[PDB]
Amino acid sequence: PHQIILLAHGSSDARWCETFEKLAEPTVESIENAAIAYMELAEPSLDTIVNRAKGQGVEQFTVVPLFLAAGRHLRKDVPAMIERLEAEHGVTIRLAEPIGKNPRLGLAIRDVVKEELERS
Amino acid sequence: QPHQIILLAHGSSDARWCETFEKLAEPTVESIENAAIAYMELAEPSLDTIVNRAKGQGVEQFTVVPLFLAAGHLRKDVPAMIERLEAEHGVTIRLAEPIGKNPRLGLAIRDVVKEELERSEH
Repeated sequence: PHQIILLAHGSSDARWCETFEKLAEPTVESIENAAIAYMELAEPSLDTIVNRAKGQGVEQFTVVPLFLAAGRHLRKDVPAMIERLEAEHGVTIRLAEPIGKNPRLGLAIRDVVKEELERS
Repeated sequence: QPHQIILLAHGSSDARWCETFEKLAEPTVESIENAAIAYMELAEPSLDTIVNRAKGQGVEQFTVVPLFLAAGHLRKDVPAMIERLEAEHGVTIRLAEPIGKNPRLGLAIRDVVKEELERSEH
């Protein structure tokens, strides 16, 4: 049917990857077959997730970027990567906006701030 | 009593980048007293400008909340900036964990992913 993929900047720093794995955990636990993938440096790549899903019958995807913001390079490169994946694997991928554009993140930040004030 | 929150982002000359962070900060800065966004570099206001301003208004106690999903490098640079600002301005600045360490962010992300799934699967 359809699969949702959380796309993070990868890293060779194990601490970075562990932080993102925990960030993705509530989604991965809650939503059927949701997965995190990394643009570079860490496994799994988007290709890896897409190849595995396709083997299981999935040709429709939604990519949710786990980015607070996207600069000029990300704005060009992520959609180019999506087109490349679509063409290579013969699948359809909707690129959602980065999570940093969603008002829920601003609200979460306020909640975190309130927690930090209670500590301070 | 009174405690200044500084939401700390990387800056950029990229307008869209800075706009996104300003919007991320906006519910906090409009909803609670003595809260401001500052940028580590390349954009204003800098951390020094925010500290200088809160200090010029009598604020002596600060907490920096990094607007980062995960820390880099930035593990070294920010503590050294905080030590310098504390000495230069005679203030106390706590460095909080980056927002990405907070379980609240993982839940928010799930909530966004549910909205996107509905959008794609309806």
